[PDB]
Amino acid sequence: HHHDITKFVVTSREKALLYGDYATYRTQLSGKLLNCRKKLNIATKNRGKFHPKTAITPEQIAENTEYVRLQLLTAERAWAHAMAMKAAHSANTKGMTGRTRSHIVSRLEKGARIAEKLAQALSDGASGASPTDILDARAYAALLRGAALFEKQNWGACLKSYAICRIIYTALATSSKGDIFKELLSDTIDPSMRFAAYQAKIPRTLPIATIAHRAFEQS
Amino acid sequence: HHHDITKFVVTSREKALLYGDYATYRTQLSGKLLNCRKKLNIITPEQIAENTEYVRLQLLTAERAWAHAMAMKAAHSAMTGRTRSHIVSRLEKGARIAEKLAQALSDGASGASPTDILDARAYAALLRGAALFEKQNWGACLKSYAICRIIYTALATSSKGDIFKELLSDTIDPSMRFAAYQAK
Amino acid sequence: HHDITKFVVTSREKALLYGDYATYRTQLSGKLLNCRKKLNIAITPEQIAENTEYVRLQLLTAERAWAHAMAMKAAHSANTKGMTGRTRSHIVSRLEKGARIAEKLAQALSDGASGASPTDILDARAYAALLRGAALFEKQNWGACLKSYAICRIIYTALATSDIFKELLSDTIDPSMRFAAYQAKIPRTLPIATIAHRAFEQS
Amino acid sequence: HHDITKFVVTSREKALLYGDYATYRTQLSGKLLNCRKKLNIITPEQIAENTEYVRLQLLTAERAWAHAMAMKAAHSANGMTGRTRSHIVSRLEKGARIAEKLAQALSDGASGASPTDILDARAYAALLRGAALFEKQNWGACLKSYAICRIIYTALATSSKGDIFKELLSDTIDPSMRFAAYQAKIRTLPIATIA
Repeated sequence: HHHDITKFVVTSREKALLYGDYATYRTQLSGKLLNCRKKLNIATKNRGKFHPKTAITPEQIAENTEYVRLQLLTAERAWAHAMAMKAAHSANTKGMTGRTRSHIVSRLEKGARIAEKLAQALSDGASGASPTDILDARAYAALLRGAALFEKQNWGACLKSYAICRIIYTALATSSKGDIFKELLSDTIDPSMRFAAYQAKIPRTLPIATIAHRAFEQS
Repeated sequence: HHHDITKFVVTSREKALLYGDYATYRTQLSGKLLNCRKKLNIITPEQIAENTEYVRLQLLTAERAWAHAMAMKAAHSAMTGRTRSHIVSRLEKGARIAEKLAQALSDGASGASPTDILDARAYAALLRGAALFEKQNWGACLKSYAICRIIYTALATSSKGDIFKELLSDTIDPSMRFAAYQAK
Repeated sequence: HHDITKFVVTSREKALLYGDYATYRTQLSGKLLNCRKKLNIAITPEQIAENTEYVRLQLLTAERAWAHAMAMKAAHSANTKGMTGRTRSHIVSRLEKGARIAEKLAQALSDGASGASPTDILDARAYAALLRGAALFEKQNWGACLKSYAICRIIYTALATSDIFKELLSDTIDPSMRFAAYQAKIPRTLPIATIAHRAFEQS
Repeated sequence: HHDITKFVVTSREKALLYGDYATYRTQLSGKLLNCRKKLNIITPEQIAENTEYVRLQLLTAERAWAHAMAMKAAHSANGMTGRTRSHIVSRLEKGARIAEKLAQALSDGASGASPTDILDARAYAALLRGAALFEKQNWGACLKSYAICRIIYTALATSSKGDIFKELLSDTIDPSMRFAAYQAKIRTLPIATIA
């Protein structure tokens, strides 16, 4: 009926982080990914290569929504792996090798690619997806792509992605009061953007009248 | 169901400028606007939930402001600063009206879908960019056109929107490139 | 005339090019000592009218308090452990001392028949706001720190257009206000259209 | 010394003493005439050359201001139509632009202007801009402009220990900012229904 993509994603993250961490999530996801492939009668150990595994199609999404679930779990697992390494090196990057950063970025970029293909399949080909689902998918894809460029420290490009998902999410929140979308905007999108904008020195011109009015507002 | 704000606007403009101009468009809008008030027997999210016509009332008004500014702008293609100011006042009027519609469609339990919420928001940014561009405030105008250009391109891909493309080609892109150029 | 910030910015650029805050504090103490003998050893407007060294005395004193805080911070920055709250507190105390001295110099410069130029009265106030921002910034009171930096940024940008004020704005004041504003979450409302436009223009 | 805010605040006290914005507007057109005559046979070099170029710009901004104030006064008997509000705002914006362009010229292009002039010009332009946004009912934008001039004027107060700036803050800037802040304040009318 409704794919509820980011609701599915935020839920899983919330599930694993209740009594656990990113290491926990990743395990949980690996189990669910496994059960998912069996339901779709898809190989768990790739050894009858009659086709290129993993190319999602609009007709397959329409046929079975589990094909969407497969993609989310796949993308979310790379995210977990990336967040887990980042967590290990939670002491300043000086602990963390430029190598580890590369692997962290690889994971996220992979998760982005998977989510991006999911959004594109959902969008055009009469997947049966509602316009809300198409927008939702795309925000999620923008979200992961934002995380990837943010970790690569490519501040401008990352701001482009986050701007797309924030705009869409702000709309989706407001339609639902987004008790899940507001948390996602509030806890992830907004803080990332503020940081990246700071790093990028965006805006170039210091808003000094804003600052003057607000600074003096406290008194 | 969808309000289809920009579709309506883009549609009304094509039709009205086919054998007429911005001045004829403005008059036609006042006629349609009058009928609209009668239906409403005379904006808040609850009013929008009750009757879709309140939304139409708001679009016609914004477009009329826009129509008027385009008409003076066309008339004075050589302009005096008082005249330029008047053109700007009206575009700003349209933006203010469209921006209020975007806010009412968004926050409340208007029943407005997220597509309509985005659409209203893009339209408001469109009018606002137009006002700032006429005001020659290039930097500010680039911010508004950036927003709606993001939204419209997003809405095109999601909703089967070969309708935004004219609006991009003839209004958004040239303004952005021109305004950005002027800001060096 | 009095050249307050001109004097101070001069000293900082020179000593930190070929040294650090520890050397600066030392170099200052040499200058402070020489200054006191000429002065026969709370500032008053009349003393300033009498001799410009009373003003120089205040600069050296304020600047020395400042160098002390930085050298302290620099020394415990390279100790790998986060410095003790005791150590953070001393650093702020030292800055607040420099601010208090600078503020009192400005106040003395303002009301009394000090003989001070209008430009000089302004320069002193900016300098006092600068040291005060520095103190509040170190104290992590971002909002309070911003009021102060606002005052001196406004004043200093006027003094620039009339090559060192520009450096002072560029290298110390602007980057400090961006940080304090980030930390303070000012503006409250995220500038999404400004960001959206600039993100695509840059790439 | 250009003494801009001083010149302006002085001119307003006088013309409004037993007169109004309409008389002021006429008088300014009178002054504007005398000024144009002298300079016939804005840029920083023009300001360096002759101080009257500054006077020409001031009179013009003040004339834009007086005009808006006159239209506003006519309607002080009662809700003003949006159409009229719009026209008032155009004149105020025109004055702000002139005042702002004056400030930009005074700063950079070696106009010869002292730092006190530069600040004063910056405050005055901000005063006019604040006036406009206040009338356009954009309360937030208006609070930012008035905040600038609140800071500048307090610094300039310290420069003279209260000639006119303490008053100007007391009589105009503070009251407007309190007012404008109220307008932005957005409460629920009392009701029995369950939250």
